Amino acid sequence: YTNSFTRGVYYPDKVFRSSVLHSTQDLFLPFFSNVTWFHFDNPVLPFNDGVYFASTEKSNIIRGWIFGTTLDSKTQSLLIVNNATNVVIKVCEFQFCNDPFLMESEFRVYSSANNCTFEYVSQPFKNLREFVFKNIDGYFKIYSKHTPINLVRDLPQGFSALEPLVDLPIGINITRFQTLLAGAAAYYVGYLQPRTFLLKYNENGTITDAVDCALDPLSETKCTLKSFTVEKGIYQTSNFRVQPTESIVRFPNITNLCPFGEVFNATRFASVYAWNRKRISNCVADYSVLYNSASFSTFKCYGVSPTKLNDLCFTNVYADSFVIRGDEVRQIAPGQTGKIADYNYKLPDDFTGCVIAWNSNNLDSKVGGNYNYLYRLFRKSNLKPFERDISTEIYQAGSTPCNGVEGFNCYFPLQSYGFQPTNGVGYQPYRVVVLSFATVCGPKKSTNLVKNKCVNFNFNGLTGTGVLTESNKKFLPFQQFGRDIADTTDAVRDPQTLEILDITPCSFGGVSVITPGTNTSNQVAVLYQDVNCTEVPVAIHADQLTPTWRVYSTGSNVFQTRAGCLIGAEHVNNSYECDIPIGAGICASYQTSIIAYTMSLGAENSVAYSNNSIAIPTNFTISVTTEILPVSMTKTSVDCTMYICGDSTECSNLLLQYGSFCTQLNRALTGIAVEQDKNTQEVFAQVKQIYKTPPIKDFGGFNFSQILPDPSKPSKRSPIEDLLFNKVTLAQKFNGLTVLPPLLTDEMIAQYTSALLAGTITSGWTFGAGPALQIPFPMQMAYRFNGIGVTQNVLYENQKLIANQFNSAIGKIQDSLSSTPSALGKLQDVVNQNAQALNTLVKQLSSNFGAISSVLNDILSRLDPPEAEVQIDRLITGRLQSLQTYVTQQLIRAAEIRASANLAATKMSECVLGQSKRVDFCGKGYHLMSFPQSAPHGVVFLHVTYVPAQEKNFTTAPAICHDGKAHFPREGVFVSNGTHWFVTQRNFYEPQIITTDNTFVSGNCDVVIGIVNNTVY
Amino acid sequence: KFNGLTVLPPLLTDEMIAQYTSALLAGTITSGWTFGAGPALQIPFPMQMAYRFNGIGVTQNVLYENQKLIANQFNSAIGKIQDSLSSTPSALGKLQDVVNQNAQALNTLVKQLSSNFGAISSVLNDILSRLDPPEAEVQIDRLITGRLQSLQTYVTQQLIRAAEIRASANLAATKMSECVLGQSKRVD
Amino acid sequence: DSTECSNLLLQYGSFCTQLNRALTGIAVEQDKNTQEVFAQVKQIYKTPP
Amino acid sequence: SALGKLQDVVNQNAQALNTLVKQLSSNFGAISSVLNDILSRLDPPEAEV
Ligand SMILES: *[C@@H]1O[C@H](CO)[C@@H](O[C@@H]2O[C@H](CO)[C@@H](O)[C@H](O)[C@H]2NC(C)=O)[C@H](O)[C@H]1NC(C)=O
Ligand SMILES: *[C@@H]1O[C@H](CO)[C@@H](O[C@@H]2O[C@H](CO)[C@@H](O)[C@H](O)[C@H]2NC(C)=O)[C@H](O)[C@H]1NC(C)=O
Ligand SMILES: *[C@@H]1O[C@H](CO)[C@@H](O)[C@H](O)[C@H]1NC(C)=O
Ligand SMILES: *[C@@H]1O[C@H](CO)[C@@H](O)[C@H](O)[C@H]1NC(C)=O
Ligand SMILES: *[C@@H]1O[C@H](CO)[C@@H](O)[C@H](O)[C@H]1NC(C)=O
Ligand SMILES: *[C@@H]1O[C@H](CO)[C@@H](O)[C@H](O)[C@H]1NC(C)=O
Ligand SMILES: *[C@@H]1O[C@H](CO)[C@@H](O)[C@H](O)[C@H]1NC(C)=O
Repeated sequence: YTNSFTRGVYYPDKVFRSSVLHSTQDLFLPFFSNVTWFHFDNPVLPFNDGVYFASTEKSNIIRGWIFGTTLDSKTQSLLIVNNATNVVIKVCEFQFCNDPFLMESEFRVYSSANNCTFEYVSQPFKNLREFVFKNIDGYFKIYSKHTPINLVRDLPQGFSALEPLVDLPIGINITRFQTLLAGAAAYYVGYLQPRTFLLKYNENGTITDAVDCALDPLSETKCTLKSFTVEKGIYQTSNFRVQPTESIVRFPNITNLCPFGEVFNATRFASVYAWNRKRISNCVADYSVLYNSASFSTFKCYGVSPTKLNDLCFTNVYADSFVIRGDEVRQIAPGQTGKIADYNYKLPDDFTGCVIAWNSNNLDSKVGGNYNYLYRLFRKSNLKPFERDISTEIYQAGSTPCNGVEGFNCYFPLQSYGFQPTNGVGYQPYRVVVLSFATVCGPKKSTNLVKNKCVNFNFNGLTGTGVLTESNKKFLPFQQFGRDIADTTDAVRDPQTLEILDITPCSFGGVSVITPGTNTSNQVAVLYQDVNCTEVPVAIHADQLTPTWRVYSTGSNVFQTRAGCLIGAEHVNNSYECDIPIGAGICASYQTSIIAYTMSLGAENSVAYSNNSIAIPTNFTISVTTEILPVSMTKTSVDCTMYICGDSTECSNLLLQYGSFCTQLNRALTGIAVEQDKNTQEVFAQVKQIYKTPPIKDFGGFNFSQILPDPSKPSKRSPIEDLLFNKVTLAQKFNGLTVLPPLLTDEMIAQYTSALLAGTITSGWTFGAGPALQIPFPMQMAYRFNGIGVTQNVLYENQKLIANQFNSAIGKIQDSLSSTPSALGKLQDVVNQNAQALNTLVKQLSSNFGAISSVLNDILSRLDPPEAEVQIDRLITGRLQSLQTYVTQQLIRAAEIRASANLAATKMSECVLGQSKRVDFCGKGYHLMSFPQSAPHGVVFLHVTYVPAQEKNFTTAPAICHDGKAHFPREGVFVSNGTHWFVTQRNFYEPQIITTDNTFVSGNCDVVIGIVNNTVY
Repeated sequence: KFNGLTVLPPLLTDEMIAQYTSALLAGTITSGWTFGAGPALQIPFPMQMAYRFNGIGVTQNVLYENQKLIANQFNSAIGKIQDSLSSTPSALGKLQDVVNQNAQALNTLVKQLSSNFGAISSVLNDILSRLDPPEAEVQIDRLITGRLQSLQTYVTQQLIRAAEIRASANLAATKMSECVLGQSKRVD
Repeated sequence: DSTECSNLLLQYGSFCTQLNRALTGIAVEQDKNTQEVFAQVKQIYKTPP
Repeated sequence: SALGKLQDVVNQNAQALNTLVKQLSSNFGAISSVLNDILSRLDPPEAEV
């Protein structure tokens, strides 16, 4: 017994495909399944819907195969044998052998050749010979391939596909298969099972990889995502249900047979105008004998299939019978017009019964005419359904009013049928009876009722699944059923014992798979949603999962969360920042095993609060941060008529009847294209002049070489822009889909951003509110320092340090972008989502929508107009909904880029053209300046900010009393180092002596709380 | 319930949100506006109030000389919030109006399973028990086309309604950065 | 629990793999909304006793 | 062209209402657009389809 080692794939069809990850749903060999092994023995082996036959030998031993269904001297089977130079195929009838064999020449396996049909003599641990057979669809297909092997252990790794060789159009059955060689040579036999695969075609068109969909959960995630590598995260794979155990059927006792014979075998029948009706109730009727009782001339009945009539229960059977004249039968049907249909007997359109008719010439044929049967003639109005008219008085039809007489304008209402034995079948009589459709039930049984397992039921007429537990919802002494909110079927009353149960369907849920990533490892964990996994292990959750899934459905580690229960992960106590979310504050990660824990919000910190304590920084740092925002998306135009008709003159005219649904889509698609140019203009084109940086570079030690354009490259783009362009690359033709080019190129956006940079460097904030006025850069930095509350002499005394920090900060952005390939993620999602929407709109053109074919050429050139409009119209309905869905989703998605484009316009005006005083709008810390950069479909902002450091604690007081007066600071605070008092600014430590010019006086020192004593110079 | 309708739990529970709010309150009480830009620096509360008075153009001797009055006014002002929230139950009308709209859309989806668009019945176990296979496919195809339209209208309105909530969440995050982590000079 | 359904529904294309992707996107979005409002302080602070 | 923005709101809200009324004069794959000729030329059982 040896399992499969990834072997046994073939080419399902003769169609060439390259570089496509196609999916198939054909019979295949399940992966990792054991096969039988044989080696001087060769017994019988059943065929059983497929074979993976393979024999390995270094010498020519295997000769041929013989098949069959019964292996007798009567059965038809093949006699495939191999000659010295040719091959022989013969599927005929011959003589079988109890122990056939085949050592130079042996002839003891056959002695008959009678009734032979097909002959097809044609060309034909060291070597593997693997063959695959199958018999289906009135055909028998043979596939094979061979390859040398250098191994002495077993079948090697990898696989190679199989190709067709021949075909044999035959109709036969086969239930046995035995080989015949020349101690016996080894070989294997495996069977085939329906499955679903996913194969890969290389460039040349050869299958080199395939995966299953029911082996392990990771394979299911691969199938759902349609790829061969899955990244980190949690994915939703499939659903989950329970299967029932058995069925219960319960019918009333009722033991008596319906009076069918007295209705069908009545000697005397009434008239059509005075049809008699008979009521049937509380009986058991078998309709099988009803059809077989006699040969009826017409049984075509509506609403119920006659085969299923034996398994339905009704409330009443209103039978009625009458007699008409020959061809008048055609009026006995709903929606018909005629004398019988109008003035005699009307069938309502909601009729749900059956009609049975037959002739009997040898029952009512008298010579000279049978005048006992009469039928109504000209009347006033139309008879309502199921209404009988019994009046036979003379009716007046004319202007002259007559009273009780006849003659002119007054005639006897009825008329005598001319039933004569020599009359034609058109005027011959006819016998008909109509059945119109709990009391009447058919034959059945009654199995004892179960109480704790969810099973099928057929209580009275309702079919369904669910559990049956006792119900304590008191019923009134006459009710039968019960229904809860939203009209859901519920508690039912048992016909045998007066009892009320409950109905609740078997449990269902959803399955998700957590994967660390195939690049790292392979093991996975599985989560069942909103299910208390007390039923999963064995006896309940076995409907679609192979036994390999059992280890992932039960085991040693099972942990119950609020989102369900997790199988395959262990529970720890300590908590970290979490990576993969699950829900209810539980996350999972990889520790190399899978770890599930609780989230941690952050670290701990207790600020030392006191009545008279303060903290003031003594140093600072300069920081730079990034920010990415999208501005625009790709223009797309789709042609109306080309998509749904495809250059067919027989389709265009059938579309004009629908109206203006076709020209209302192009306008909507043009609106977005118009908007995604104003989006860019609002953001980048807001300076009216082009500025240039001076040739020399003396900016006080600051170095702007990494954001300014370079003259040693044709692109005229900054190195940061080069990296951004190379990181992200800037949906097929045919079928009337086009892409329009943007109005502004990239070499123009580069010019705009260079102009903005030159303006902010050489002028400041002046060029955005009038004419541009020049100013040296360190003076501008002094002005910007004064805007956050720090005096300007701080900058001038620490110029070199600030310049060095600025230069070092800008040199780490390149690394922080080129070392993290997941940084420009916001701009990749807009590109990815647009391609997915356009990829589905082209796959929807290969769908039938309920038609013979999905191509308009085959339908047209296989049929004529009057019955081709029905098939075409069913394709213009489904192909128009696919376009309506696409346009609506794009209108919503474009309202999200407009919101992001409008925000980017605010940032450029308030962060690049000025200094902002709001918080977190323009980065962390205190804002100093900002610089713009260009992206393929967006913008990038680099912010420069101010952050304190190196704090120290002092002692403070709100005021000072001296000579009976209270002294207050002008702009500062009062601090002490333990012996002396000073005055300093709030964002930087720089002590000074308290005097008059930095202090104002108001009031005496007997009101404020916390005043201290000191001296003022 | 049932019929393929599930509700998933949020990632953050209520306790964690309570901890976040408590941390923000502690930071704003014991440290001022400093912790929103760097390391937290302590400062006594009346001095923080004196700082905040300077931002609106009032000199700081006004606060110190009337501390016991501002304290009483602040304490009395908060105590009236409970008496106004407890009464007038229509105060939280912006939060009930979003719970109702979602639940009014799940009812119309389930209630539409009781329609029988141009067919014999509304339940699929009766057209499959009273009819032959070749005929019981025109009736089944009519029910499918109606249930797909009902499930398509539901998704479109959820997309439009979701875009409206994202606008409010983007506004609230601005008020937390600008009116809680610092002082604001914008009007209203 | 009806196979005639699953055999008849396949002919309409992919009109409920598109409906199961919009709702997941909506559900995922109502987690950045809560994170963008409350989670903006790194540490946890405690009021003095 | 000074008051361009406000004029486009009026025009868009009037083009849409015109298209809706004009769509009442299309067959959609039937014999006639008016209901009083469908009934007055066909009998009910197949006039309903
Ligand atoms: C203020 O911080 C700066 C850091 O930005 C300090 O400058 C560094 O000083 C160390 C000496 O201890 C040098 O090794 C570094 O090279 C300096 N940094 C740079 C960028 O040159 C500065 O000394 C600090 N000042 C005080 C008073 O502590
Ligand atoms: C607190 O600061 C005062 C500043 O006035 C320090 O007092 C001076 O300390 C220097 C250092 O020896 C002396 O030369 C001066 O004579 C002191 N007085 C003045 C008026 O400058 C004081 O030492 C500091 N206290 C501590 C603990 O460092
Ligand atoms: C009428 O009589 C015949 C006699 O052979 C019988 O076979 C048939 O079943 C009877 N009809 C009914 C409806 O039972
Ligand atoms: C048959 O009659 C008995 C008598 O009480 C009772 O069980 C019930 O009415 C009938 N059984 C059924 C309907 O299964
Ligand atoms: C400062 O606060 C502390 C804390 O209780 C206490 O000594 C007193 O309330 C205040 N002291 C002075 C001198 O104001
Ligand atoms: C600015 O930095 C770049 C990158 O290190 C360097 O090549 C250039 O020489 C610097 N500028 C000056 C004026 O040295
Ligand atoms: C300041 O000096 C006055 C005058 O003696 C005294 O009354 C007051 O208590 C002193 N204040 C402090 C804080 O020592």
